[PDB]
Amino acid sequence: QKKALDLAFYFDRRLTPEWRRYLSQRLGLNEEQIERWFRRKEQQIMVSKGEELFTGVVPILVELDGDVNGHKFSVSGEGEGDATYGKLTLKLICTTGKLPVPFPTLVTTLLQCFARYPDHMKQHDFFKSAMPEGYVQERTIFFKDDGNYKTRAEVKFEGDTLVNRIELKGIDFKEDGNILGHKLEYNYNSHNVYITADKQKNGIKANFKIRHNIEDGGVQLADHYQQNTPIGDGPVLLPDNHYLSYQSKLSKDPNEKRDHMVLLEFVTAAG
Amino acid sequence: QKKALDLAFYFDRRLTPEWRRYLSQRLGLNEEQIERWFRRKEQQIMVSKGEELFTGVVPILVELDGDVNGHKFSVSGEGEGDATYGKLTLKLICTTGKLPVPFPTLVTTLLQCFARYPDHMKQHDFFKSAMPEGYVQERTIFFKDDGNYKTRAEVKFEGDTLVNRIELKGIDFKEDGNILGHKLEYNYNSHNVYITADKQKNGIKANFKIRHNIEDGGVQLADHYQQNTPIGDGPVLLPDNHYLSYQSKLSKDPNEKRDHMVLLEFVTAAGI
Repeated sequence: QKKALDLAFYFDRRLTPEWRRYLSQRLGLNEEQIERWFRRKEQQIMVSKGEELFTGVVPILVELDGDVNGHKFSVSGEGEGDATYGKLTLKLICTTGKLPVPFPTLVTTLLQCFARYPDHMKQHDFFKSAMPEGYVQERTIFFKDDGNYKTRAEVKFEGDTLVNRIELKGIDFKEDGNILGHKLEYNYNSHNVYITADKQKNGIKANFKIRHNIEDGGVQLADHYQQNTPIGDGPVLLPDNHYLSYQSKLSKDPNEKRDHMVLLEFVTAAG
Repeated sequence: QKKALDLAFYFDRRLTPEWRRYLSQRLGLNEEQIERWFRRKEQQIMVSKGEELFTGVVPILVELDGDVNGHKFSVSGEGEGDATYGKLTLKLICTTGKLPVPFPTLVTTLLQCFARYPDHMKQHDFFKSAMPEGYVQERTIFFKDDGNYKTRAEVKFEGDTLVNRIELKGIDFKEDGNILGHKLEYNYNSHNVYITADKQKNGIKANFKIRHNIEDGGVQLADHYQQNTPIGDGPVLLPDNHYLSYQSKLSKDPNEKRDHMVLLEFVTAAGI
């Protein structure tokens, strides 16, 4: 009755059919009850681990390799994430010269592991649970009446640092359109992103529309379709339906002559 | 000093490169040290885990399904291991009438997890570390101037019962030879079996000779070649070189009508 369950867990958390049956017949407890106890303890540990890895300020490195209608560019970033306050701070610099797209179209692409999940729903935070091996984030971004972005991001710890390498491809863009023609305002609205579980891929998915302000009136729609998949083998947290509430501020560094964006975001989960 | 490792280990026992590199930088320790610390932990745990799983008296079920030279036969048995005393006791009945080989030629085939490892050697006990998922035990047995056995067995827990399930194939056997002709004494010689790690297969191997007494004089050699491989994905204990000392007593159950063998083995690990 209990007690030995702790010991069993300490010995071996790989609840295989054989380990389950063994513990069943050996404790009188039935298999489902053992399954439930194990999954429960696993969750609590998954929660405590994520809290540990994301306590305090976490240094961030970002590398984005881009190609939009053959126009190639690189963007590198650094800054920090403070999940306690749902705070993400980044300075992103285009290193190849002039960014051929407007920076706000890259805002969604440029680390949801930094969201502030309230205590009562920390067991729904997939993004942290994937650490340190990380997760792959893929998105397709459809700009209405214009082309599309496809992105592939790999978010993981490399040592003490949270790293994000991204590859981006954009095709079918209008050279005189809102994107390649630089007709979008340098600002950002608040949005809610709805997260659901992607169980057949052991992760999560989301879709959401960003509204970009066209200069002197009008909106450029950007329709986002997103999928996240764990990279490693460990257990992860699969969330019930919830959402992330975003605020973003875009600014500049007065001393940085290179084409760049300063990004501040606050992210809080549906609690 | 650093109880961080313990907490890290509590959190996540899968020391991937990412987990390793992370823990290294956050704690300021080198990757090797962490690898080492985690390894020493897992070993202590496997040792404790084995002890718990074999602590008092464990029931055993054996089921053998065999065909030597067309002659198909079934042996089934039960008993109990008491690894604390290195002891094993089985009553093995041939469920299909009469056995077409001598029971002594099946002794090695018909549970090395019930060996007694002395405390200073328990980290070398592969057989227990593989439980409860178990291991596959394969052997070829060459009977000099005669046929050969080929065996594959699975030794795994099913509930709290240790189970040995075996397939046996014997070919090229002389019809009036020592085996099919039934010319072997009903007894068994004591000796040592030398274990080595088989790192490639994540398990162990051993070869050894059994000398079976031919009736009225002489000896029938049975050269054993053996390999064991985990069934599960869990970690296992890979031993340094050592041996198991065997003593076997074959007997009969007076009130038992069926063609059978009562086997009792004492098994103790040694070397260092």
